[PDB]
Amino acid sequence: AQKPLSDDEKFLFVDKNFVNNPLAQADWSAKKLVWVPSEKHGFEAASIKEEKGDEVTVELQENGKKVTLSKDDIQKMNPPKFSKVEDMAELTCLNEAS
Repeated sequence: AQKPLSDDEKFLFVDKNFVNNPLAQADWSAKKLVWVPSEKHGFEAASIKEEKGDEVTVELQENGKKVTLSKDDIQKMNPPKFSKVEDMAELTCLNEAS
């Protein structure tokens, strides 16, 4: 995006030059990726396995932990595309996790 930064500039502007990769864009196929409540991370990414409407057996794609969790808990994921940007605007999912 812009001129990359010095030691001083690096603290002025965010490192605007973000990047793009096939793996996170191939992984999109797991559209049931949702963010899930956590003490330690705030939130992490898990996936919807069996939709009980208001519950879903969600399963973590970290520990593999099947946690039947509610639709209202499960906070629809935000891909790295908007990472740590210049304004607090550009994040598509304006959400708690993000």
